[PDB]
Amino acid sequence: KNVPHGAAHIKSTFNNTIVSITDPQGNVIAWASSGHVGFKGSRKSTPFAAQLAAENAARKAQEHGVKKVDVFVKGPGSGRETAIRSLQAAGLEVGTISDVTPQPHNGCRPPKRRR
RNA sequence: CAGCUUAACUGUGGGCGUGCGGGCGAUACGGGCAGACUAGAGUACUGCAGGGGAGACUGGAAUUCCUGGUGUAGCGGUGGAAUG
Repeated sequence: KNVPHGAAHIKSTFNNTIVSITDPQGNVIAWASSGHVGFKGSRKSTPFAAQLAAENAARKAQEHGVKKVDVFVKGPGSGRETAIRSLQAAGLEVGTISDVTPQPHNGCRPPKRRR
């Protein structure tokens, strides 16, 4: 309902860019993905899709009263910084950035190498 | 060398018979026997490094799953998609 300070969790993969604006406790109040802002397939992986996703989630959060946001970015992607700029432009102001990508300690064998 | 005319062939004598057995010598090398030595080898002492190995216990990250909140419509995935 009212959350002045929030957290923007950004999962930017090689196939999408999901953005979840949450309270600092982690309860989501808004989110947006490329598919939600009207994309499909491989265009979801573009930075522009992340621009729009971040913009839409930021607007839905502004509706709830979110001004300062701390970012928690994860995933290689290409629309990370694009989403940062989008949040900065969609009315919010970013306080802190953090690469929270999972770094396993050599556990859980990955999938095989693509040929 | 000699003789059948020559040669082949034949004969005579020597050498060969690459060895073996006896005898008599030599003893450098190998070997045997009897010893000696420490430069090899191994032991001892002091130190040192090391994911060497085995057993037991145990740690955190991460994935997955479960449960519960928030949370809503897509996620995932590809060269692009579709199954899902």
